[PDB]
Amino acid sequence: ERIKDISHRMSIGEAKARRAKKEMVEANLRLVISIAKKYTNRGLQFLDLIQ
DNA sequence: TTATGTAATACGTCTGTAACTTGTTCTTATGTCTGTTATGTAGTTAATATAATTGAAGGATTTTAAGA
Repeated sequence: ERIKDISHRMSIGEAKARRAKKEMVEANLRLVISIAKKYTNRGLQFLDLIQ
């Protein structure tokens, strides 16, 4: 019982944290493309820079 | 006739050359270990900033799939 409860608490905490981080990065995607706009035509394509 | 003594001659042979072989001894080239320096990798930085990009151009015909 104890290990099951610990596992459930771990899982819910990690899921919450992952969801929050995913929301944050999905927000800042635009800042990514903005900054990566400035380093094109240097041997790497635009989308590699974005990634 | 026959002993004798010189002489040609053929065969051993003693010694001088040379081949086969090893000791060993010295020299050198190489492989390896170790110490030091340069190279290669990696992590971090906290005013704020939040949908590219650059061209490119008078083509003339066929055949074959999608759309209706």
